[PDB]
Amino acid sequence: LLSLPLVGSLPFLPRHGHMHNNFFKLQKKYGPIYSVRMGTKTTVIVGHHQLAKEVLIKKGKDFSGRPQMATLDIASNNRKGIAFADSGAHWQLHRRLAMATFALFKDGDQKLEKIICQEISTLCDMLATHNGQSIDISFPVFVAVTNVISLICFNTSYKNGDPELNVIQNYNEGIIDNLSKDSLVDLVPWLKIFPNKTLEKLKSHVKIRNDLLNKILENYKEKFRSDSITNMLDTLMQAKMNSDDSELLSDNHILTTIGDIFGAGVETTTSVVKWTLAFLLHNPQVKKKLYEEIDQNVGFSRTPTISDRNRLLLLEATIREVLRLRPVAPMLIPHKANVDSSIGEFAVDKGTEVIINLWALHHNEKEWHQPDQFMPERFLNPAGTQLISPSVSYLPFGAGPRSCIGEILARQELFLIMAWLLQRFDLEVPDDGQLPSLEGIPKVVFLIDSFKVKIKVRQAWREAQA
Ligand code: HEM
Ligand SMILES: C[C@]12CCC(=O)C=C1CC[C@@H]1[C@@H]2CC[C@]2(C)C(c3cccnc3)=CC[C@@H]12
Repeated sequence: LLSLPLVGSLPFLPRHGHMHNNFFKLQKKYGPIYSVRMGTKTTVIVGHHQLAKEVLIKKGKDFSGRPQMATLDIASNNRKGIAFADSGAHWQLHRRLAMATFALFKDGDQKLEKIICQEISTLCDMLATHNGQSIDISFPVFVAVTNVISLICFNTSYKNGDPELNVIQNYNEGIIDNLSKDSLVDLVPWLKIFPNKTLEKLKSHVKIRNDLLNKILENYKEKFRSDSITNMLDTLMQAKMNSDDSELLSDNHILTTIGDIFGAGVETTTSVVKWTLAFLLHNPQVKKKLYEEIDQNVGFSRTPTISDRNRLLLLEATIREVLRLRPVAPMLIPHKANVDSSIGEFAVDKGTEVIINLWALHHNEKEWHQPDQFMPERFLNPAGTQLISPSVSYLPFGAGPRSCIGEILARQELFLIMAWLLQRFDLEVPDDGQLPSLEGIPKVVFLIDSFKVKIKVRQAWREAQA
């Protein structure tokens, strides 16, 4: 009896479980590096820190490309910007000038710590109004970080109640929802197989994004002066002015680079904040030790600062642990081989897609003690006095040419937001008793389901107000 002709084979079902965990579970059968082919495309998935550090860092330049996808073309205005732009002159110039802009907040009256705390102060005033009520804190945080990144990009902020904030939220959500059905890695290209309206819907939200930032740019060409460079749009048009490189710095190149910075600065930081609160609702013991730590190292005399990370070490460890258990990009952003090369002595051809399964690195049982569990302690020494790097299999912000350029801002935003909130607010399960689901929702970012938290002004903070 004969065996059937096989014209197709996939190791696991499409749309069943998170794909970063489906690739991870496949390592027990096929090892830490394997490939999948779909038509002409071959994709390599890497799930061990050694091979990952080879792709990102040792041969970083060889694998610094980004694959072309119809959906990412639209959000990037055909691969301009930074994150979805391929390797080459465009990407390298704008990333540098984007990273050069962050240097401008070293110290002064426009210090990054001072810009963060200015918006956090308004945030906590708005949250204090909800004393005794259960709310979704997504939007208040969204406003806070949106103003920070808009200050870094334009030296402008939005006043309370500005409708543009709700317009931005609407398109942010619309773009994320249509950029990918689940994570960016789609095994099967469903979008070109059946009639859908995903590209059309995505174009609609991106047009609103582009139109909104185009108007801002135009208005700013009258305000720009070469003698004053204080934000990222100043930095980039300074470059355009100076090259008089020119093709690289058109208005749509400048707009798209801002769009990447605007989008990343809001959606990542807002997301990690919600994740941390969700974990603290699930672990009151860890939550209480954070209250005890901050009362003993900062008290209520003053508000937190960036220097307090030297003594708020359980807080810094808690943030580290969320970025491990629930990485913002559990499979980073897809990489591509820019030239013929090798991974683990295995051949990888030019143009091949390469994906680092950061989820596999952060949940490897040989590199981590009980990787399923939430344990900020793992990042602290046994006496709780010094922070440690317990594992070399940890790259929350990537590494190499494609590493994250907003890491510094992110770690400051995350540390200061949770410090100010823990100082001032009790953060408890709502009256219904529902705890947030920690399963997550994989999109281009690893999001959490909306949830509510009962927020109360702490008594110890009040009593210090006399
Ligand atoms: C917890 C906060 C954040 C995390 C965990 C995070 C993590 C990452 C990771 C893992 C990557 C990709 C690495 C790779 O593709 O190989 C990335 C890319 C990037 N991140 Fe972040 N990020 C965060 C916040 C931010 C912020 C606030 C910005 C502000 C601009 C930012 C800007 C970027 C950009 C521009 C890229 C693309 C880099 C490139 O393609 O060259 N990120 N992020
Ligand atoms: C999709 C996105 C959000 C919605 C929006 O309205 C505008 C866009 C375009 C720019 C996108 C952004 C989301 C995050 C992106 C993908 C990314 C990233 C990913 C994970 C950690 N840090 C950074 C770099 C560029 C960013």
